[PDB]
Amino acid sequence: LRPKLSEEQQRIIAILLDAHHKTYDPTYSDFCQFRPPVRVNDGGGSVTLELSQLSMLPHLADLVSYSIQKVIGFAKMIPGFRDLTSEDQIVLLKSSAIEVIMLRSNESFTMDDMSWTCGNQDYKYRVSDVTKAGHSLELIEPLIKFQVGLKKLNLHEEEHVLLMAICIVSPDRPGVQDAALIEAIQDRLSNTLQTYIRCRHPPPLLYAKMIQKLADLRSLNEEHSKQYRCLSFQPECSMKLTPLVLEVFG
Ligand SMILES: C=C1/C(=C\C=C2/CCC[C@]3(C)[C@@H]([C@H](C)CCCC(C)(C)O)CC[C@@H]23)C[C@@H](O)[C@@H](OCCCO)[C@@H]1O
Repeated sequence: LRPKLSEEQQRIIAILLDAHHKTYDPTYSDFCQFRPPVRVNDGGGSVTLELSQLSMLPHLADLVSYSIQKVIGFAKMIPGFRDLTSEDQIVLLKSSAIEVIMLRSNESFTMDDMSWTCGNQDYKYRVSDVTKAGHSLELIEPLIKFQVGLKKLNLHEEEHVLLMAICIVSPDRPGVQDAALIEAIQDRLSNTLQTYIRCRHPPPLLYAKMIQKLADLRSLNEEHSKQYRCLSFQPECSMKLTPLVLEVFG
């Protein structure tokens, strides 16, 4: 059966597309405002050297902090999110921020050279730039794999914005109080996505592939948390981060 999208489901999709267009600048025009990227000579991928310099960390921490602000704005526009308590809104935002950043970065990700290309060569991020921010291959290589797997799903922007909304409104996040209300909001979004795929997505399992990405994101989130903890032990690291980043990942 291929039921048509209800008027409500159509409205949810319109709101989410509008929220994404207002919070995701595909020209990356604010990037000149971040602390500049610095690429030290590290052809050897030396952990000692990367931690000593953390040359890409101020730029990527500013990029991520800016992105977290955009994700907060997006989340606030998800139909039903404002019905949650302020406490549950913050729990969901803090636990999903890194996953939504990984999802939304797929728009700048390119399979041409396996990089996140945000305009000119200065704002092109490769595996080597992430190692220069203090992260290791145990996070970066599965993250690149995830990006390619997501790129190959060829999501319609409707499916992309619904996936990010479903990711944020997850009832199984530690510390959530009203799990039943969060689950009702998520089911409303999941049914919208399932209905959209069934009547708008041409041929040639897409919903199950999208739900598998959400599970992959949990593993990536856990690895990022372990790595962030290591990064945080580096003396003077806090100055290379931002107050928002420190709070979200602390
Ligand atoms: C962020 C965005 C972009 C890329 C994301 C990347 C590439 C560099 C390395 C990142 C930032 C990974 C790092 C492992 C995270 C490390 C973080 C610390 C704190 C250092 O532990 C996770 C996501 C990866 C660019 C652009 O798509 C932004 O979208 C355009 C902007 C519209 O708002 C988006 O949001």
